[PDB]
Amino acid sequence: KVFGRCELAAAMKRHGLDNYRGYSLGNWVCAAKFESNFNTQATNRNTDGSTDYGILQINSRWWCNDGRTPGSRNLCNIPCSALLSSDITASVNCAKKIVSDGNGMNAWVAWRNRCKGTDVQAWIRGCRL
Ligand SMILES: [Cl-]
Ligand SMILES: [Cl-]
Ligand SMILES: [Cl-]
Repeated sequence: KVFGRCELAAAMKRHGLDNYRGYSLGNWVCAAKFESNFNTQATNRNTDGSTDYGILQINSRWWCNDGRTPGSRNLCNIPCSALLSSDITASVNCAKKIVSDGNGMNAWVAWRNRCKGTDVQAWIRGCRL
């Protein structure tokens, strides 16, 4: 599913991501924009052999099981395929664990490089929320 910008903002808020660990909704929408362009089916293969999955490009090295990332963990206790669903519940619940892991949203390199320090409220501007 490719979400609309406001549609995704609303879904993230519904699932309790708004201001989670102090990160406003615009931060999460911005991260999703640059990780996946709002496409739940996004996948990307990393140089280390792990894969990133879903709207927030959650990585199989630590967070989910895909059966093909040697020496990896599955800390969210989910198949990586669950992160590709039109229903963002699994992605949101896993993101909550990731952002609580110590480095906040810096876990998402694209958030650090493209969202951090910017006017992230622009991402939810105009949205009925
Ligand atoms: Cl915001
Ligand atoms: Cl594996
Ligand atoms: Cl980047």
